Amino acid sequence: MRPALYFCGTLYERIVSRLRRFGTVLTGDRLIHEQDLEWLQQADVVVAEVTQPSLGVGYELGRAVAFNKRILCLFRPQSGRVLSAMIRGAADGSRFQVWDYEEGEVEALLDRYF
Amino acid sequence: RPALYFCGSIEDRTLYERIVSRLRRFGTVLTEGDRLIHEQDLEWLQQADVVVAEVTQPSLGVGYELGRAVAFNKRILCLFRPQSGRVLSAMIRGAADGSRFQVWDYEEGEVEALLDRYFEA
Ligand SMILES: CC(C)(C)C(=O)N1CCN(C(=O)C2=CN/C(=C3\C=CC(Cl)=CC3)N2)CC1
Ligand SMILES: CC(C)(C)C(=O)N1CCN(C(=O)C2=CN/C(=C3\C=CC(Cl)=CC3)N2)CC1
Repeated sequence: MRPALYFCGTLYERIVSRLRRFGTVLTGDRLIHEQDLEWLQQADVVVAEVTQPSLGVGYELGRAVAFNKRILCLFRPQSGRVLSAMIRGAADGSRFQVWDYEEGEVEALLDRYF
Repeated sequence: RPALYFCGSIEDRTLYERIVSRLRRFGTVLTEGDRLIHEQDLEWLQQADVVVAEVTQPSLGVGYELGRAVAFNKRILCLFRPQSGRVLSAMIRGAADGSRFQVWDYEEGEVEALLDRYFEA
């Protein structure tokens, strides 16, 4: 099966270029929300870069958990930030995973996950 | 007693205290290692009758809570300050339907009158 992939967040372009080798990458304010929710529902795996705080990214992860999607969150500790306890605490190590990473290992990590 | 859930990114504290003081007049405010925090948060979110979120500061936690609340069909009120100089995320602004999910723009001074107006309907 070729998974439908959803990505949210030049580092993003490196991530999406690697994601493209495993499946199709799907990615008025009300129109944006409705289009976003249609893609989230079609996706087989939801990939989120969670290093920068975002209400949009968090909202997408919450809607994705309720649809029981496979989720992968990517966080850079070298950013100097401490990841939200709600994102870090949502991980179960299987369907919802939170991976700490360094800029240079983007491609090897995505290869290892898929 | 109606159960109210309040969230906001964590100066901001004193504005949050004014919000929670006003919320307390309409019901019990549930929100007054990391896995334990998440599980406790999800138990409160499920018990809530209305979810109140201050969405002026970007937060992954607040956004995650709103997303889980929408999937539970909760009545939701988001409070945003345009005078902060920020542009509210199109996902939060776009999630509003004007009834079950509402996004209200406000100025610091109208906190109490706005919460009175929402809970008097
Ligand atoms: C390289 C690309 C793929 C362009 C990238 O950097 N992305 C990261 C930022 N990003 C998002 O976080 C995101 C999630 N949903 C949406 C939209 C939903 C609906 C509509 Cl109409 C527009 C956008 N955006 C888009 C993908
Ligand atoms: C004055 C108070 C009420 C203290 C305030 O400023 N608050 C606003 C910020 N805030 C939150 O965004 C929030 C949502 N859920 C939680 C927790 C969930 C689980 C556990 Cl174990 C602890 C907290 N926190 C806490 C409440």
